[PDB]
Amino acid sequence: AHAFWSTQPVPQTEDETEKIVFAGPMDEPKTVADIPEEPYPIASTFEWWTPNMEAADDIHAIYELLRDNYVEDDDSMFRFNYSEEFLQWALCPPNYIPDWHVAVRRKADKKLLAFIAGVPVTLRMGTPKYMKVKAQEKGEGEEAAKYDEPRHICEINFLCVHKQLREKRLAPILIKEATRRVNRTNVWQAVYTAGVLLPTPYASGQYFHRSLNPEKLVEIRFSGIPAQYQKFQNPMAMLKRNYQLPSAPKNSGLREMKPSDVPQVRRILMNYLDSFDVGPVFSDAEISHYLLPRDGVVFTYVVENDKKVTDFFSFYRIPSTVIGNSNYNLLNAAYVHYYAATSIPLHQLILDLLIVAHSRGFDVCNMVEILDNRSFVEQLKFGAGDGHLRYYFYNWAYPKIKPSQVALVML
Ligand SMILES: CCCCCCCCCCCCCC(=O)SCCNC(=O)CCNC(=O)[C@H](O)C(C)(C)COP(=O)(O)OP(=O)(O)OC[C@H]1O[C@@H](n2cnc3c(N)ncnc32)[C@H](O)[C@@H]1OP(=O)(O)O
Ligand SMILES: COc1cc(C)c(S(=O)(=O)Nc2c(C)nn(C)c2C)c(C)c1C
Ligand SMILES: [Cl-]
Repeated sequence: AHAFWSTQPVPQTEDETEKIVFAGPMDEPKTVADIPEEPYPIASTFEWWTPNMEAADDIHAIYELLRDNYVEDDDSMFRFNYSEEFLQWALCPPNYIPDWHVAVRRKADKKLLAFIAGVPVTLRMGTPKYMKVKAQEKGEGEEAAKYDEPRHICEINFLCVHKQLREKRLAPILIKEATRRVNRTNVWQAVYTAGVLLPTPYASGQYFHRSLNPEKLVEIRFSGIPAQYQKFQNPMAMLKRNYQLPSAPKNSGLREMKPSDVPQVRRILMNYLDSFDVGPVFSDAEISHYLLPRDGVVFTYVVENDKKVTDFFSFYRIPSTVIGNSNYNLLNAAYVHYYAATSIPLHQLILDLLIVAHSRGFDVCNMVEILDNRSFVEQLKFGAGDGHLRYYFYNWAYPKIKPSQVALVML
């Protein structure tokens, strides 16, 4: 039972979301005028802060909080170490609302103690296709199509409470205050993801990993050596040999994206994302922001043939701190970002992703089984990991769907 989430406009059980048929809001309809103008009360020792994301030193304070207190694996072996440049890129997309970046500071020292961020996203989130089918069958097509237009909502990420402050009910307060700031801007839904089960996910996808540096991965215990490797003479040379990759990409006419590619990439991406039930809609400016190369952050390649961009792929970097091994500071992980293929098989496109990631020193390539990520798992030698990313809506009834019907990539 959930003293906080039970008070919120989300489905409360698997049993409620396995019943839902149509997309739509949960709450009573409200107005900005209904929403308190004063920030939510907190204890007298703390204060609310809006970081300025163009201030290197505010970014840095958030960076440090996340470095020491953000997402750990279950065995406390790894913790994310999102870089400052990554934080600026993720928190400041085009038309971001600074007010949606919410932090609790200690009044005395101004030590940052908690954070949560919302950025705007235009998301298609109407009734899924299979349910629209049933609706037609039933004469209920208009109810099913009512919320088909892409909606300008809020994407939540980087919720983090300082280690010393955990289990003190501060996360609910951060969430209420973020909710308030967003509703004050006339946005009523949010989308978020988590590694944990909360009430209640509309989708759930398993993690997959592709070793680029297996020796390092085994040393830090990201990876195991399978038993079958023991009935070999030299376990580690076999492993290295098995995951080896070309040093140079195989698709002729692969190069990094440039600003002039923006409209074609937008067009091929939007055509592809259109086939999923849940997915974002991006403008030219959002295609430039989210996909143009920035060093250490996001890496994006196109296939151009005959002055036409026919294929692209992208990945982004999140290094993780290796907590208990002292020979290594970091796991250097590449995360599959958006892509589209029209001219070659997806596995052929994504092999070049692995090749590039490896040649630029990444240790592993990670992804969740959304988009068409399942289609290249076996041929590219990805193995399932033990985590799941669950996808959630705030104030939005949504039927259960498969993760291969989700086209939103979380940072
Ligand atoms: C219209 C706009 C809407 C805007 C808002 C949209 C919703 C946004 C929702 C947030 C989207 C975040 C997306 C991401 O960033 S997911 C990544 C979350 N961050 C981390 O895991 C970093 C490491 N962990 C921590 O910093 C803390 O443990 C956190 C902050 C996670 C919990 O802090 P703490 O451990 O000190 O606990 P508490 O006593 O203060 O609070 C206990 C309550 O918190 C509920 N809890 C636990 N984990 C999560 C979680 N990941 N999402 C939502 N709720 C969570 C829990 O069930 C309990 O509620 P209830 O069971 O009593 O009911
Ligand atoms: C969002 O949730 C997850 C994210 C990742 C990235 C993974 S993971 O790749 O499988 N492992 C991992 C690494 C390399 N760093 N961190 C901080 C974690 C959790 C897992 C298991 C979960 C549950
Ligand atoms: Cl992630």
